[PDB]
Amino acid sequence: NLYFQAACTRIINLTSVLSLQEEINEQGHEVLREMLHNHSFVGCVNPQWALAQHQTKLYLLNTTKLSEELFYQILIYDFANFGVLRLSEPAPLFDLAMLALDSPESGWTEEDGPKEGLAEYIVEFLKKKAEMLADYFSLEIDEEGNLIGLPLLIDNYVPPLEGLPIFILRLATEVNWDEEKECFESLSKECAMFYSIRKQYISWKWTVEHIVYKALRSHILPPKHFTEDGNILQLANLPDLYK
Amino acid sequence: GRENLYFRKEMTAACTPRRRIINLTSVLSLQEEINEQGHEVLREMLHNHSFVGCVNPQWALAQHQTKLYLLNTTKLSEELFYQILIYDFANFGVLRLSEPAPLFDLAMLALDSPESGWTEEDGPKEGLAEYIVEFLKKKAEMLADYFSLEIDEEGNLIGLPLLIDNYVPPLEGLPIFILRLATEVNWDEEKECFESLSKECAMFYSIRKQYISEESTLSNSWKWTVEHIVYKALRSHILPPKHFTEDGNILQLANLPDLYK
Repeated sequence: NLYFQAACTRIINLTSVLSLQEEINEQGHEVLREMLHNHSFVGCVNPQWALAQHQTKLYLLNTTKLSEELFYQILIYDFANFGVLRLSEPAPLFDLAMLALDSPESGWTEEDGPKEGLAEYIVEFLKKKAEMLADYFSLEIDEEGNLIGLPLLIDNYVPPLEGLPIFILRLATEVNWDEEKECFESLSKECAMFYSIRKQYISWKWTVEHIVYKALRSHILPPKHFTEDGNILQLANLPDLYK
Repeated sequence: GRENLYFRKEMTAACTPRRRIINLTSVLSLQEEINEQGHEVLREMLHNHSFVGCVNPQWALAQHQTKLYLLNTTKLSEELFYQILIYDFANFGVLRLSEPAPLFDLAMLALDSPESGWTEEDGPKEGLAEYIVEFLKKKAEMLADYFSLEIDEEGNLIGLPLLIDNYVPPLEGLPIFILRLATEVNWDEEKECFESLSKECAMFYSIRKQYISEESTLSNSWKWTVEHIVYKALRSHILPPKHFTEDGNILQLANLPDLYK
């Protein structure tokens, strides 16, 4: 705590991460966990929605939010213990920030100030956070301000890289870099979203079924709100399925 | 007019060349009855569906526009194979069996299963099997002619109709089919013969879970066949009847109006 004064690849004493670990465990819905552990996968409707069967029930599942939640929990639980996913091509944080700023999801306006200057600031700001980012999150930025590494949260998974610019932006602009708990939480949340399957940034059917949904058998304590928020829907019951 | 022998319009659904015009009012009338019950909207849906996946051999999921549907593969393929039988009547290409199957051994296998309805009071199996063989031997000429169900002089089953391309029906169903062919078909009247025989063959060709295991090919790779052979054929060769909208075989499960990206 000085800094503040699952992929099949050290202990964390920090009371902030162990507290976030406890918060996940608390909302953990065991019957949903069982359903996901034992699902038989049916197919993807689109990148956002998948169909799965458990006993005689057919479920519609929000892959986007399920994978988001999955990666968030893996971030909190494998914290500081991540394998590294090397980028084949190093990506200048500057170009990434510019790609972010030149896109409508940035919400950039002239009141923000010129783009180049904001891009440069983002690079310098992220260079400062680099040691901590590489240490705890295996998010690797070198002294040239190139991104060279991302956490390998699960094996054989590369997050949709078209989401990389906006990830980089929100990492500087949306993360609470000032309070330890809100930092680790908001960072993991931003990273979770970047890793999540999101249709706008989308062979992917294969990854969803065999990589993402496989890890959903093991590495998620799904929250209780999933039974009511519309991320998991029972579409039908087939009583004679096993008859 | 009347049959007085035994009693794409140039192509089949299997993309084989036809051989002769269908001259019989019986089958023409059965064709009209299919056409009469046709539902253009279900048809459009099957034509333009995007397959999601099989739950098991009986049930699949597909989506069309923004709607997700649960579809009874068994009853859909049944109906598909029935319509092909009626339209391609006497014009089928032949699915040749890699090894001939003696009708006796098939009937015996059938009599040994509960689906046959055999009971101890019915008579010896061997005797019921022998009768079935001789009965089907007498129908062999008409069967090969009109339906491409081919039995040679020795009582071996040697060919089946190729209803759609690259599909082999679940052959574990063959014994009960042979039994029911002898037993459940109305052989007395022309129209009811052609109809009840097509119905029996359609059920034999239909995808039924009790005759499908994890190793089945049909050409869980039965899953590949269901998606790419059976449901592909469903895009073009079926006029789904209106009762499919109400009988529970086609159920809308969800609407995803913001599906697109």
